[PDB]
Amino acid sequence: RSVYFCGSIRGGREDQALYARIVSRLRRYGKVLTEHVADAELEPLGEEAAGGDQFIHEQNLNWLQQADVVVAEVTQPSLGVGYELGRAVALGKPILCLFRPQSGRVLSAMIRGAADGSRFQVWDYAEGEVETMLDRYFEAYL
Amino acid sequence: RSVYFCGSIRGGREDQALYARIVSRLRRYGKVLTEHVADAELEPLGEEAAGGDQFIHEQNLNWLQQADVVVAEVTQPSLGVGYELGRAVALGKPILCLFRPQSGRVLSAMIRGAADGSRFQVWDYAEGEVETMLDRYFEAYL
Ligand SMILES: O=P(O)(O)OC[C@H]1O[C@@H](n2cnc3c(-c4ccc5ccccc5c4)ncnc32)[C@H](O)[C@@H]1O
Ligand SMILES: O=P(O)(O)OC[C@H]1O[C@@H](n2cnc3c(-c4ccc5ccccc5c4)ncnc32)[C@H](O)[C@@H]1O
Repeated sequence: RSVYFCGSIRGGREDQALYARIVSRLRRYGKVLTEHVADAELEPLGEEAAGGDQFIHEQNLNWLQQADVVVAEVTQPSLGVGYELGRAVALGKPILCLFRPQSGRVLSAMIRGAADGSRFQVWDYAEGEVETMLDRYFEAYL
Repeated sequence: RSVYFCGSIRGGREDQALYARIVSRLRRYGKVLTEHVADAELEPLGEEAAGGDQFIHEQNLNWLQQADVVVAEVTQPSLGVGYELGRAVALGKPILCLFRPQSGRVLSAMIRGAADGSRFQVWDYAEGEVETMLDRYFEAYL
């Protein structure tokens, strides 16, 4: 029922439209707890949220614990995304990472190297394929 | 005795000289398990290590478990650094994050928000202060 979606925010918003596409597809497979990550309206570098980073942190950890599945778009380097994956691994959550090699980047060894091909999966994709990728995973997931 | 140092690699090498300064100072407080992170010679985007990301991942997790203290320079956004901090938090390691506001960046809410001011600390510093910062922490640490 519950999906935790991770994507870069203060690591930068370059991929925001992709996060929106990902979140949209995910809604047919479950409740997306993190949907705000995909919001085009959200741009930071303000410093707001009025509850502070502490509130953000605690609220997210609560959602991460509820999550049946964790999905991360790992193309844009982000401390927050890495942290969430680290916490998720320790919680024993099934995890799907999606990476775009077409970005010219090489994915982090700690992310790529964390993959077992089962409970932690990393999929390389081309931008137009992302729905199919999500479809494969979640159909298989049953 | 044992310090795990985290710094960006595939997130980018901009701060490499700082990592070297940090690692150098840390050696008087203990064995630095991760010292290679500070190496100027290390530049990636190759894709090497010949043992693969899996080997890198497992070797680092072994070191992280041995570590008495985790120190991270969090100024440059990195998935790997975030991941290491996430794993370290779950292992209950004391943690010191160092951040430079002079970089113009705003630090990740998940990192800043993870801080309790005791077992997880985040210190803002100016580049010339980093030795003093490390000194404060480790003297206090006894
Ligand atoms: O910011 P990053 O790139 O280090 O990490 C992004 C990841 O960490 C989580 N995260 C990071 N910043 C978040 C925020 C956030 C950040 C900055 C803000 C600034 C102004 C107003 C609201 C804000 C909310 N809200 C919710 N989750 C967040 C999030 O789930 C995402 O997956
Ligand atoms: O690469 P990032 O920025 O996502 O994460 C950097 C963090 O994650 C760890 N880490 C990341 N890449 C690492 C490597 C590594 C990466 C790429 C390489 C390429 C060619 C040859 C050797 C390599 C070694 N070795 C050891 N630790 C690494 C490291 O401890 C550091 O703190």
